[PDB]
Amino acid sequence: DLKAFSKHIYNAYLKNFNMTKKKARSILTGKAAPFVIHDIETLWQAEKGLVWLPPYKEISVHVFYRCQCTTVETVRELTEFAKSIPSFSSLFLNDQVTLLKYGVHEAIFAMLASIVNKDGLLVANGSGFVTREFLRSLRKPFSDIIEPKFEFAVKFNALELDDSDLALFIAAIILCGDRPGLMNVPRVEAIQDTILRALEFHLQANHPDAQYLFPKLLQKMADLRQLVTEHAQMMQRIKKTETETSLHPLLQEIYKD
Ligand SMILES: CCO[C@H](COc1ccc(C(F)(F)F)cc1)CSc1ccc(OCC(=O)O)c(C)c1
Repeated sequence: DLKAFSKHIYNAYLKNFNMTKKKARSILTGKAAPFVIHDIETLWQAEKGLVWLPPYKEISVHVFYRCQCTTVETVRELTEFAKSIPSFSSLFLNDQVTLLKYGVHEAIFAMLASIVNKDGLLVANGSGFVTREFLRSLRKPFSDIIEPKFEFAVKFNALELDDSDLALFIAAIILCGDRPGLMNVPRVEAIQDTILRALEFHLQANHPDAQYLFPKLLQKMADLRQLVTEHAQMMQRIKKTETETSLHPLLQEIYKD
């Protein structure tokens, strides 16, 4: 009943996300190799065929838009993921939307670490590997909202979670009971309570030697809330100073507050 729960969440995660941390760690290590993107030339080569939108303006903004395309696809998967949780789908549709609105970016940044290492991150289903040196090389606004994700991603991967753990972690992130405008708060805190109790139970079997892992994850959850807050501010500034830069409508609604 409680392991049936974690098993169900683990299947929805497997079923709804094309890139898992298992696949990702296979590619980064070398089981099988992706095409390295580290400057204008290699990005263009990847943009043709090889690896793979508004009109191309500059490099820093071109990456920005690719970030948005990736964000939009993950938001699609996370929506199907949340819906595959029967308890979730039983909330009223407007509560479902409030949960996703304030949850996806936290979840997205949590899952980013699965496809990241100290040197770069996988893109397009793992066919390419954008380097961190390149992303530091971008213009001053756009190179700022990427580096913190690495800093978080490296400290998150230090915990050595696997996909079975992450499925519950993400589910816990989405079913947050203190999201602004939630209609039926107690029902959401109840589901969240089941998820965390399932997560803590699962961490015992899967990580028998992990000292203080569950409380640490809960700390990572709060750290993600802060990363998203800081990420959102840079985005708003980008909206203000980069008046010629676009924002995909779906992302406009999420941040609309
Ligand atoms: C969700 C994955 O997207 C990023 C990965 O970074 C990439 C870097 C380079 C490239 C490519 F080289 F292919 F252009 C793609 C993604 C993670 S960081 C991020 C995430 C979202 C972003 O804006 C959209 C939003 O806030 O909803 C921005 C500006 C950055």
